[PDB]
Amino acid sequence: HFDVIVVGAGSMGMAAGYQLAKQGVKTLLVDAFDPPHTNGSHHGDTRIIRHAYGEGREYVPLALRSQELWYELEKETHHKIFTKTGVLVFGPKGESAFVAETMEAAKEHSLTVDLLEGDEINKRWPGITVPENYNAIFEPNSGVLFSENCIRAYRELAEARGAKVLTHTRVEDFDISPDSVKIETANGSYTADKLIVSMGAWNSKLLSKLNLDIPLQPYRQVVGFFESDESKYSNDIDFPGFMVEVPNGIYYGFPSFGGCGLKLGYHTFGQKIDPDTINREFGVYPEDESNLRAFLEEYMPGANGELKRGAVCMYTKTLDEHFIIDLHPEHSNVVIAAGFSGHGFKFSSGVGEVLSQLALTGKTEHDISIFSINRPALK
Ligand SMILES: *Cc1cc2c(cc1C)nc1c(=O)[nH]c(=O)nc-1n2C[C@H](O)[C@H](O)[C@H](O)COP(=O)(O)OP(=O)(O)OC[C@H]1O[C@@H](n2cnc3c(N)ncnc32)[C@H](O)[C@@H]1O
Ligand code: PRO
Ligand code: PRO
Ligand SMILES: [Cl-]
Repeated sequence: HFDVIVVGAGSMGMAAGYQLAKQGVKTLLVDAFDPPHTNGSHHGDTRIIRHAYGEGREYVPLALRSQELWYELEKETHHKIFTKTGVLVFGPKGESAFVAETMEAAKEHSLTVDLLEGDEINKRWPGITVPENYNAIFEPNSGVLFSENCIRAYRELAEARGAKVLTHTRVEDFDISPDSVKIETANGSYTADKLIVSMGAWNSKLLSKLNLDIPLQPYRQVVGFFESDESKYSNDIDFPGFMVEVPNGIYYGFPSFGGCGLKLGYHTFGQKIDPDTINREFGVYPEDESNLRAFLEEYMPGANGELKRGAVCMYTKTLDEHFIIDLHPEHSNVVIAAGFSGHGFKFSSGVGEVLSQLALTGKTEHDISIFSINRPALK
């Protein structure tokens, strides 16, 4: 028996477990694998954190809280957590809602940003070649998280404080009562007062076992690392992280760290998949490499060398691409964290705090109604 069980000890679940353990709550975390791992949504080494938020100005306080928590984690562990690369956002002037909302978000929250146009972009960051009609907003104080190290650090800190992590154990079913929760696995059954459910892409398959019917679609999302001109694209010469809008969608990427090569993903396209049958080999579809080189040859031509490494990862999308962070509508002793829609990792520190509050008290300090499980746009 525990105070709290966390099912899925990944990005959100491990952060929640640390928050609980820190408060002396007796916590069990259960995971299908041994986090961090390459079967979920957290691998590929690096994750962008932005504060000025093109998906919506209402995420900014959560972003800023999460950033402060990431600096706190850096101080507590020997693992590397965060590098302040800055984040460049650009797109054609007048033709990117994402860029426009990034700019509005920065204004509304008085964030520190630089605004640039056309050739100014290419001049400031050798290696970038945008058309003259593009504009940009650069956020100097955001950057890059080392996501596998984040999970490892939270795990080690939680375990030192008495959290138990049961690895390689799939939760197969749930039994919820008014006064207790139970999970069923092939390695045994466990009970607690409260449950947090954070199974990433598997939320789309297993939330039905809690009598929930929520549209959730897992997507197969690849990234690649490319041999690059290190005099232009290295973190050592202040090449930024980036998230940009071009006519054919949104691309994102990372400077080369220690010669790993520039890393690139295509955000707005992926294959609809089931997490149990996804093909986790990079390059099995022509789109995997070709969509990436299409961007590199046009906008970052010195980073379009040999493919050094590929990875395959999953998003879990809601209809509105906003998260789900709430109590179960029928069971106040069950907390749901789902649907992070390809943009949740940067918030995992702050979400851990929210989940711990919801589990312990049934409430949170600030409104999180944008992530309500009851909202119309979910259905
Ligand atoms: C895939 C991806 C995502 C991504 C990104 C690039 C790629 C290629 N870039 C990002 C970026 O730069 N910045 C950012 O803020 N987010 C970015 N993302 C998205 C982000 O990585 C995800 O939103 C986030 O990782 C989601 O976290 P969540 O905690 O929901 O998912 P998870 O880490 O995969 O953890 C789920 C765990 O649950 C376990 N599991 C699943 N089923 C079970 C059962 N039945 N029993 C027990 N455990 C279970 C999994 O094993 C996993 O550990
Ligand atoms: O495919 C998609 O993105 C949406 C998300 C939930 C269900 N369908
Ligand atoms: O959430 C982010 O910042 C990155 C860029 C789009 C995909 N994930
Ligand atoms: Cl996701």
